[PDB]
Amino acid sequence: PLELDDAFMQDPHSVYARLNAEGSAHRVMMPPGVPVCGGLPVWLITGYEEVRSALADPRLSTDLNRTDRLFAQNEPDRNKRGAFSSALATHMLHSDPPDHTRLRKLVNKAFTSRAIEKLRPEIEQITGELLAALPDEDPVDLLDAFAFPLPIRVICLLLGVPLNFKSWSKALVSGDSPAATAAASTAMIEYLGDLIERKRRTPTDDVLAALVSARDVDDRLTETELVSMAFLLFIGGHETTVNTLGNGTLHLMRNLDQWEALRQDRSLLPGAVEEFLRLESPLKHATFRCATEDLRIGDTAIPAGDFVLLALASANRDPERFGDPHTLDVRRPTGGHVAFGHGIHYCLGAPLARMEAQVAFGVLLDTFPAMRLAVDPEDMRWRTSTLIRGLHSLPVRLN
Ligand code: HEM
Ligand SMILES: CC1=CC[C@H]2O[C@]1(C)O[C@H]([C@H](C)/C=C(C)/C=C/C(O)=C1/C(=O)C=NC1=O)[C@H]2C
Repeated sequence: PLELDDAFMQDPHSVYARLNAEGSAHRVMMPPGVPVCGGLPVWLITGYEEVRSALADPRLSTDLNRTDRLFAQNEPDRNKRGAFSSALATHMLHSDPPDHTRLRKLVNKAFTSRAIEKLRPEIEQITGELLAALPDEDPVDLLDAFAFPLPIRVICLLLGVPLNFKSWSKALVSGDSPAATAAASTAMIEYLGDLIERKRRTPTDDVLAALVSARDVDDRLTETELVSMAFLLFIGGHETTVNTLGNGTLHLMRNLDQWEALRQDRSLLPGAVEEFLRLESPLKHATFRCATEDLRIGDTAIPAGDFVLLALASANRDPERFGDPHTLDVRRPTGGHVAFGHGIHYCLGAPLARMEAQVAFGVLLDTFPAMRLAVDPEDMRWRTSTLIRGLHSLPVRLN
């Protein structure tokens, strides 16, 4: 079992190309000090065809009950597993089809492509304020000033929350210590419980309140599932979109001609966003899946009960599927990326994220069109996360 080091967190693509050149399935381990999944042997899947097939393979399950066996090797206590604690992870993504359907139906109509379009005025409003609210300095740290607040402000609008989230999701996704993520985990179930009582005591009109009604009036939901669904909607949408803005901006700042070509022609913005998603996927990996029977990935047999990690970044930079996979081309044919997954678990917030990215980048080209990176591209570091691909900071100069 190959042990993955920090150098993998910094250039995972180089490791994937190495591994994919030899095969499609490789037994790996995350460093021992990764807070929850550290030291746990899994199969890393490299390769578009193999990753895209594996995502929708009926023999690979995301069930929390099945993945319990993986996490129990580190922490037997089901509620001490971070964002994989049962009080927070018992949602649609960690369920199989009979219950996945029910859970997704509670909220699918509110994340529809048509539904999300109605929010364009509010999102544009928030984007304009956020970039007007920050200082005028040589380094701005666009990640913390702009990239983090935008999705959480939008998500809070959809789930009824007025104006701590940034630090919490950072501890969950990229925690310094197991204690740091365990601390954030406890604080989240505490906060989510308080928020649910706030909805019961004073009913309102939003997704969260509608979810509370579905639990009490209609019994469509369980109490654990209700809390976990709130967590999934809250955290699930936040870390993803911030790194899209961050990862896309970095790559744009490294290829200024493509950045200006966007400023010149805005019709390329939708396709450019998908190219950011392909090149630097906010999630390098999908959730852990369990093999419910023996199956063969590539040329290697995966025994029943083993656990599998799908490298979405590896699939999105596979030369058999994408030409010049490591080069940013905003004019590249669009479609085919697996940044949102594939199969029944295809991201429900995909329409919302796409609109968020389009508005934020479009304003960023209108305002501060001459902004540039404040450091050398190579001194930028990436955070330590099993699934997330995001930067520690993104200093820029605007003028
Ligand atoms: C750049 C933005 C985003 C990316 C790259 C992304 C990525 C993904 C991926 C790859 C999956 C499937 C994981 C797997 O199959 O193992 C997924 C599922 C999911 N995502 Fe996202 N996501 C993004 C934004 C959002 C947002 C904004 C929300 C909500 C506000 C959201 C909520 C969800 C939910 C609920 C699921 C589970 C769907 C299901 O189980 O049917 N995501 N996401
Ligand atoms: C794969 C996922 C797809 C959809 C949602 O749900 C998963 C689990 O993720 C996402 C959030 C951002 C949460 C993450 C990445 C939680 C990470 C986590 O629990 C970690 C550790 O404990 C140590 N490294 C980690 O990355 C979120 C979009």
